[PDB]
Amino acid sequence: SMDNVIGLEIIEVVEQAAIASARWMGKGDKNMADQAAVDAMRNRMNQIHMRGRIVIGEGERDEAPMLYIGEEVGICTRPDAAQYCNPEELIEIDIAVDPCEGTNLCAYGQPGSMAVLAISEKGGLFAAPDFYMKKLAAPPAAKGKVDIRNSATENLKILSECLDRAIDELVVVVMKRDRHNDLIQEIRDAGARVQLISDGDVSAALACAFSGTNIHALMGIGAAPEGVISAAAMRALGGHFQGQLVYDPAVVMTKEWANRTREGNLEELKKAGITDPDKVYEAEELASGETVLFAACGITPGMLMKGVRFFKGGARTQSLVISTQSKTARFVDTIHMF
Amino acid sequence: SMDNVIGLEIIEVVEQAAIASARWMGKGDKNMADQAAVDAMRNRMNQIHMRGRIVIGEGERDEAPMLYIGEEVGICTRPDAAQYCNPEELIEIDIAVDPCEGTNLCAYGQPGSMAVLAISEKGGLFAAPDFYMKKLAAPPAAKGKVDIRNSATENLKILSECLDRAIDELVVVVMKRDRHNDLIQEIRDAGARVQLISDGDVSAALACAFSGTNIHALMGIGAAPEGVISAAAMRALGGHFQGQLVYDPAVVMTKEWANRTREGNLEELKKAGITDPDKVYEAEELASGETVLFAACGITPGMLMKGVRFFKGGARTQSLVISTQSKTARFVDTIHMF
Amino acid sequence: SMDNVIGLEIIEVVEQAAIASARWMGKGDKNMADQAAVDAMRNRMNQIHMRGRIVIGEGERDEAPMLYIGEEVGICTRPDAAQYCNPEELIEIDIAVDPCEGTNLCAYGQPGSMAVLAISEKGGLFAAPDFYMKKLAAPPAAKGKVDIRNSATENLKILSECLDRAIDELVVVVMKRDRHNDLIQEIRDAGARVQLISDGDVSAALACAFSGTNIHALMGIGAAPEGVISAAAMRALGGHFQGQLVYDPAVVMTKEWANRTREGNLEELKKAGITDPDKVYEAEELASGETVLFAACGITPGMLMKGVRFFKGGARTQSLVISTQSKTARFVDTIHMF
Amino acid sequence: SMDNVIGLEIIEVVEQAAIASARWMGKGDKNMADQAAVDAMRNRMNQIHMRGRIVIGEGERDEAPMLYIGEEVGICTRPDAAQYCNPEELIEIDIAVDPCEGTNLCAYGQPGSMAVLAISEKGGLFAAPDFYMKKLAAPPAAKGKVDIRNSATENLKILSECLDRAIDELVVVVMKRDRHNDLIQEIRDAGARVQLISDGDVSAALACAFSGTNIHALMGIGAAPEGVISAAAMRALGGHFQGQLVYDPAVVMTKEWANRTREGNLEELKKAGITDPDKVYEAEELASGETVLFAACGITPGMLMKGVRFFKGGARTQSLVISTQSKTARFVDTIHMF
Ligand SMILES: O=P(O)(O)OC[C@@H]1O[C@](O)(CO)[C@@H](O)[C@H](O)[C@@H]1O
Ligand SMILES: O=P(O)(O)OC[C@@H]1O[C@](O)(CO)[C@@H](O)[C@H](O)[C@@H]1O
Ligand SMILES: O=P(O)(O)OC[C@@H]1O[C@](O)(CO)[C@@H](O)[C@H](O)[C@@H]1O
Ligand SMILES: O=P(O)(O)OC[C@@H]1O[C@](O)(CO)[C@@H](O)[C@H](O)[C@@H]1O
Ligand SMILES: [Mg+2]
Ligand SMILES: [Mg+2]
Ligand SMILES: [Mg+2]
Ligand SMILES: [Mg+2]
Ligand SMILES: [Mg+2]
Ligand SMILES: [Mg+2]
Ligand SMILES: [Mg+2]
Ligand SMILES: [Mg+2]
Ligand SMILES: [Mg+2]
Ligand SMILES: [Mg+2]
Ligand SMILES: [Mg+2]
Ligand SMILES: [Mg+2]
Repeated sequence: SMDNVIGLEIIEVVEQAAIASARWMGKGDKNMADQAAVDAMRNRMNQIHMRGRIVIGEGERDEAPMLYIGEEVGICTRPDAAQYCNPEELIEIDIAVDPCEGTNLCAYGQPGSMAVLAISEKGGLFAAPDFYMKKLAAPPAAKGKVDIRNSATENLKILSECLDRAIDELVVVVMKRDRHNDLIQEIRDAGARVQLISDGDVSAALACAFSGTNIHALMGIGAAPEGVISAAAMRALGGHFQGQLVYDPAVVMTKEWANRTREGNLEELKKAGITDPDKVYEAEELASGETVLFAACGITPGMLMKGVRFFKGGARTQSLVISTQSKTARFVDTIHMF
Repeated sequence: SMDNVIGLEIIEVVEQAAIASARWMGKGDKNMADQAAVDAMRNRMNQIHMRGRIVIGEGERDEAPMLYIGEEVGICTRPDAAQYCNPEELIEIDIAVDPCEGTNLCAYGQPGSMAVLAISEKGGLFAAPDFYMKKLAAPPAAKGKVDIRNSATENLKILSECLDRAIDELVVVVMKRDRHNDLIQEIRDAGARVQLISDGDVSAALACAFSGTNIHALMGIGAAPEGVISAAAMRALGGHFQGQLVYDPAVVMTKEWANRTREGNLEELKKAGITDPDKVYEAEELASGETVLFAACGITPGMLMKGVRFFKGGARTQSLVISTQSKTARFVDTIHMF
Repeated sequence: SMDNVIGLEIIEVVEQAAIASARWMGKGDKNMADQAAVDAMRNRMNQIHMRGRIVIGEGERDEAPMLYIGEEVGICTRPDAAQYCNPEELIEIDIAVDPCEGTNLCAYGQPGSMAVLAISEKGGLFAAPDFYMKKLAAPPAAKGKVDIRNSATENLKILSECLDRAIDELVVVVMKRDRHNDLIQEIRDAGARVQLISDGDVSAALACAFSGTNIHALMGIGAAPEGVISAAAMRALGGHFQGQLVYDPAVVMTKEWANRTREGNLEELKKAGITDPDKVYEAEELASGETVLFAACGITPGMLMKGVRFFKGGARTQSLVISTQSKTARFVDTIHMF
Repeated sequence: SMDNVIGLEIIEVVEQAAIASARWMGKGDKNMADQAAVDAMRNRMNQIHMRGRIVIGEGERDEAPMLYIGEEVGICTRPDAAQYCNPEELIEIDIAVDPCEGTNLCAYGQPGSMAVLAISEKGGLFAAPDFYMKKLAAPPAAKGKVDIRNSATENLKILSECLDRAIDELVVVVMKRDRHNDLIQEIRDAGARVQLISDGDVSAALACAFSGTNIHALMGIGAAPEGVISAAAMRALGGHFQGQLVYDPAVVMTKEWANRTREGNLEELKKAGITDPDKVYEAEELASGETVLFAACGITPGMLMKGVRFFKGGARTQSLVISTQSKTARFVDTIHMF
């Protein structure tokens, strides 16, 4: 089992990433917001005595200079780590990062943006390809009771019984996208409510795990790697999560896949060594390791954490850190003095 | 001076309006959200022993069946009120309402929606016409120091000195509209931040009055009647507010004014008995009465109040009620049992 | 049914009483703390259009110049009230007050002090004599399941099942008094915890009604009139409360009853028209009216409300107001400007 | 400079100590409450890779089996630490502990109890003898403006100007002890307020450093080692603290010093190598090292942190951790699952 110290240091990782990204809040520059976050997250991780590999991040080493897929992070990745690192610290771990989950939200001062990461031992986090993903997220009472393969209407009926709430008081977060017109209409027809977001379905899935938030499920199609980070959260909190890769451009209806074809995408999946493109992944398959760590820090306001607030001489952050190793859910409000 | 009891009853007015509107949260129906709110606000006001006239509301008596301009509300508007009402309760008062400020926000589960009203004695609230309005809102330290007639860049410079904050840490809420491209760019060029909202500039202006919110000013062009409600808030809290009517379709660039002309609009202003179309209105001119009451209750989450939350058997509301008569700012968290 | 307006005005009654009492916080003068509270509560009640009679208060008209038993309060107690008051406002109501519950706590800066009152229609609040009272208070899950006639050990066993908590994690508030040595020891022997208070068993009983407080029951012997105010709270919140008068000086062991005898006290009870001195009163017997109102405002910090905080130019209060008529539990945080 | 990791691990040290001590909350056993705390604090510290020496603790090695003065704590105190520890981790540091500050408060369910520690590099924390100590604590605005050598009346006058508050709204915490009759009376005579506590003057001094608490100074005579822990807090937060040893039994008036004499105590001070018994120690002299760490976790409720709350399957803690090395003040709310 990995070093317990890591579950503490990641507090500072998401804090520093959030602070740096928040420096570009409402500046209208999604690139600078991402770059500051990515830079601050990496540098803080590279001060941890850990032996880490990025398995979800900014993109392939070609497509992304920093926190690329397969990048080594932590002091103990160094060739002579045996001089600086305990056996414990030498344990290999996989890391999924999203330094600024919802860069558009941070750029235009929109709620829902977070610095987020997940950690497990090697092989313990699914290395999702850069694909879309059908997601179903729901609270702990609903775990294994709802199912991604059910209709939205059936899932709401089940969720209603699980949470002991009328169906017309269930709140489903759905991403505002042309791909979701039918889904959205269905939820309405069922009698439930639809909370539309422009970006940031990770803070959405995470809200499902907590009572107090007025969020009871996430439905629809999001980005796959972000799905894995959400799954890691749910596994740690005992909430429901399932994901299924989406590869057909006719389903997702975006400009990103305007010059993509279903078959071309299928072959890309084969190249990734994915043999079952239609597979439904349980939370325990997406985050499958012995130990799961999850950390988040608010950039703009969300339902669980406030955004970063600056003041003369400093900043104030709110963070959520979850460890299956220490069995703790830890809310952290930090005043940073500059 | 009006009955002190009114400053208490309006707690229940905005609560009931918010609850009713929240029943349509995320239902995708901006009409039902408005109608429930309007209906619940009016009925709760009609149980108050007050002699009220609506001066800002849903529209003219022709254009709006409920809470129309000039509608009488309160038990003491009845012809035989002298049998039911104290002299005190017989005092004539003017009321500005927005039962669901940001109906689109409530319909699609977006932050920033509130049930809101303002009250003063007769003649004490400007009866704004259904026009656009250039608005400048800012915290109490900035009152009378910034000015609507200044450039955004000069106003930020001044605001910087007032709040003792670097300019690059000032947050200006601006409505996302084509009319604001130049304004938005200017604020960026100045070095400050722009928080874009899709609707709801009343909760924006109100956030300016409170430290803790990360909102330091509102700039740009909004709707005039909503401006008056915001001015009433600021006058009560001692925050800055100024408004100036906008009448030229080339400036506002909307489909609502696509078949409108500058001159046609100017003549409409004359018909309203407005002789100076270019007048800058101080907060004290928009809300000019001896006594000002202001009440708000969150429908969806904002920076000051949570949205309405429903649970098995009830709902929970958060409200803000301000009285220059009792000199109180009153935050109210209510659990309603059904 | 009484005027709904009263359930709003009492917010201001407990606020004003608390503020006035808080002016003597930590001044070491339990008399001034009481007198300011009593004075401020009465004056604010005398501005309500209600027809009230004090049935629990500072003492008999001889023993207490202000808020004495049988004193008339409210504008509609006046002989010519028919000129000022609606039929509704003319309804007769009984009021129980404790303007400063725990004057010693306020005098020495101790937690647990509150301004508190309860209202019902005439005959609806038991007019307890100035006697001690065995009390059992417990949360809603425990209502009618525990019983004052059971041993503390049996009641803890039952409470354990009701709240789904180990017995060694139940917290019983008990007053630190020689009369409770055996009771206290019993609770320990049972395995549970004892939270000792020096004064103020009303805020204790009220804490039992709320999850979040770490208080799960009140046991032991307190003052009877304060018991009735607590019962009114519980009936409104659906929590458990029972009371039984204690009249035997050998049981209570105080200096107040050093020159009292069991038989002399029994005869005093007869004079009050109490025929069953050993009667166990249900919550519904102590507060038996159709409508129950309950209001509290913190003077020093408690588990539900902060104490009054003063600042340059004003004060900040926190209040709890409960109405079976509007079916609302209402937490109120007020900033008062002077 | 010491390992930054230590400023994170101490979060868990005070949490574990608090949880263990809270298991005896309201059990009436000040010994078990202390022993659980002491045991849990030591064991959690002995899992940190640090090279620590206890300089303030349970007592001398003879008088106290656990966390005694001079005890080595941390993995890097081991003779072969060079095999397990970085140079950084091998740095010598001094630690002051109070695993349960106010054991009486925890035993009887009283507010004000905390698990607390302070850390600096070797020589950086004054090794106070087991003596009483005159203390003056006050907020940052008052730092170096008030003075322990002034009368309480002069200090209040100065504090009044510093905080911009009327003197009659200043709150001085003073310990309820016969030794303080004259002090207490003086503060009243000055016009200010006295908040009496039975134990726990560390949480009192710490409250002075924060606005929001209604505590503006600590005055009077407390225990010396606890004074040093408080000084460490103030130095980190920039609040005022001064201490002066009290050695004369006629001044302190306790049973602990009933068979002590002034001269006997003076000679004890000489044996400790203290040459100036009348010395006034600045905060920077009591906590004089380059780096200061301070950690606290609530056991029973205080003004900054809630006490430990238990629930079916776990506990919830609130902690405050301050580091001059990371320049952070960090509030931590942790849900522990068992
Ligand atoms: O290609 P589109 O239509 O934008 O959808 C991808 C979106 O990217 C985010 O919103 C942000 O990275 C992310 O939170 C979601 O996973 C979402 O699906
Ligand atoms: O005509 P558009 O371009 O929509 O602008 C009017 C908008 O209406 C609201 O957003 C909502 O009623 C309101 O909060 C604002 O005043 C705003 O200006
Ligand atoms: O006669 P004692 O031994 O003091 O007991 C009476 C006490 O009075 C209060 O503590 C305060 O009025 C009150 O909250 C309680 O009812 C308590 O019993
Ligand atoms: O000898 P007494 O009269 O008890 O005074 C010592 C007290 O011990 C504590 O209250 C608790 O350890 C501690 O918080 C204080 O320092 C206090 O002075
Ligand atoms: Mg990216
Ligand atoms: Mg991403
Ligand atoms: Mg996108
Ligand atoms: Mg409308
Ligand atoms: Mg409107
Ligand atoms: Mg519009
Ligand atoms: Mg009394
Ligand atoms: Mg009393
Ligand atoms: Mg007494
Ligand atoms: Mg000890
Ligand atoms: Mg101690
Ligand atoms: Mg002692």
